[PDB]
Amino acid sequence: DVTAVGLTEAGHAFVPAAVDLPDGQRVWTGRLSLPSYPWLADHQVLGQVLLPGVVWVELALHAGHQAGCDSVDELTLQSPLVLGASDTVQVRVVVTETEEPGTRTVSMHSRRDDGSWVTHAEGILGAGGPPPEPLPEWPPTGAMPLDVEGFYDELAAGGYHYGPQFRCLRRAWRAGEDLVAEISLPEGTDVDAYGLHPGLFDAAVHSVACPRLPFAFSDVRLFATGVTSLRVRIDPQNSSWQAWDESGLPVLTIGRLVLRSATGARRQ
Amino acid sequence: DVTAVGLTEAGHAFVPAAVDLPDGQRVWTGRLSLPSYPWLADHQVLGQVLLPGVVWVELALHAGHQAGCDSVDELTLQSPLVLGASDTVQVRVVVTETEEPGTRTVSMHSRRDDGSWVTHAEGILGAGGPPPEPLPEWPPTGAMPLDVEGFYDELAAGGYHYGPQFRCLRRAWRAGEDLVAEISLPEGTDVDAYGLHPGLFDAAVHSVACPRLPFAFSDVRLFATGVTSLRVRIDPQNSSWQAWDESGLPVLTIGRLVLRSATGARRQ
Repeated sequence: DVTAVGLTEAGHAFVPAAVDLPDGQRVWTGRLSLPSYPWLADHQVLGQVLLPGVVWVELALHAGHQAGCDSVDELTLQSPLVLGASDTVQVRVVVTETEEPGTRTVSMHSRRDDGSWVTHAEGILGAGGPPPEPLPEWPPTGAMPLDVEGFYDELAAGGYHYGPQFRCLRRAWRAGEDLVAEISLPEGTDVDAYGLHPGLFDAAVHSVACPRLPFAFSDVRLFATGVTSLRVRIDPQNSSWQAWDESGLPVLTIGRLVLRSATGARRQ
Repeated sequence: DVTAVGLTEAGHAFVPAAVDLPDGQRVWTGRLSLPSYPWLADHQVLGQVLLPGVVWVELALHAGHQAGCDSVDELTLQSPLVLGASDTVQVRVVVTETEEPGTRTVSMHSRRDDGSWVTHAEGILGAGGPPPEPLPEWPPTGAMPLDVEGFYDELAAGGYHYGPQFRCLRRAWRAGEDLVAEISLPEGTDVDAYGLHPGLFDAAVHSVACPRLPFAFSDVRLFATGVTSLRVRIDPQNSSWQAWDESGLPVLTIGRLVLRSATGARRQ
């Protein structure tokens, strides 16, 4: 119970404590390791366990909401975080007020014991945004069912080995020039301490493949927490995402997402 | 156990946790209240429970030692901290690296729930200092015993009501132009989680009265922890302190100390 040491319970699985500072700064803190979250081993690229980049967006959405900034105006990923089998890593989310109210900087960092701080993401938290649009029918129509059989075996062949907690893609269609998909977590996935569980958040992004890593995010908003199943619409003409729950209520919008390509401890 | 939230156990009663930050900053954090440390009610000035100013020096000595800076080059007190009967207060000690190694800034802050941050002290942590001198005989000789009967009743009459944990002065002599004193904690005082227990630290300073508050500290060094009884020598020609334990081993030096005179919640 962190209030006994003058901190605030922060209500997130990855950053359970928050440290208000006289800076106008607020810092969310946690410890990441595979024994604490074994399902993190289900995100392995080229034999390395990497923290999914969408984890840093999820943390920004959580910190920004707690700070009054319901929008991730901008988040840019930098160095990846590789989790060894033995590794334990301190994590920080640092939110800093600016000279313009309603706009705050955010940065994400980690540190291993015998090591220095590493910056994993930097960005800007903002107020509000465009309202989401409704889901008038599902699936969209004139939409052709796509064969997603062995979709994950295909990704594995290109080096992206998605484990049980990340194999969330269930059905997909081509809808005009857009991609639409049903994506859902395995049954019994605990999502209480997340805004959007990383495995479902990641499958929302990696479904664009019907094998790359997210790089830069613009205008991300989360409208609902605790969602375990999504209906997703992806538009590559400005690489944007909309997600609704099974009843069509809005869950997530990404105004723009740009991807990128491929150090680290040794495997096994 | 704060390591589970990515922090460090800091080993001090008032600041049990430390937050390393990528700033090069390190922050010690705690919660202060009279139910957690009821002996803090034993330091009451003009009816107000004030945190003794020497608490901020003790915290600086603890943080500086953990950061490699064995000297409080400089600490200047600002706003006092008044503890209400009901009050709970978050405290921070913020240590920041500078452009000159071996020298770091330190600042002390508090915040009540419905309130803003308040700065209680600012200063500079440094490396090393002058070595302490030995204690060749005790008491010093040609030293005349001073009557310290009702010393605390006298202080009370001027508004300084020292309670059991702070009534540590036992014997005093005039030694030439210097003051020397034996000062010790009540039996059974737990000092495990302090460098120098605040009640004994404060009695070292307030013994100068054979009724004022500390203001500015220069060149403070703590040579030993866990001491419960002190032999003290005060020199008003540069308002300096030396303290040894009962066996003459060095405990504390204050290179220079300047005092000062007299908001707050309502008593009772």
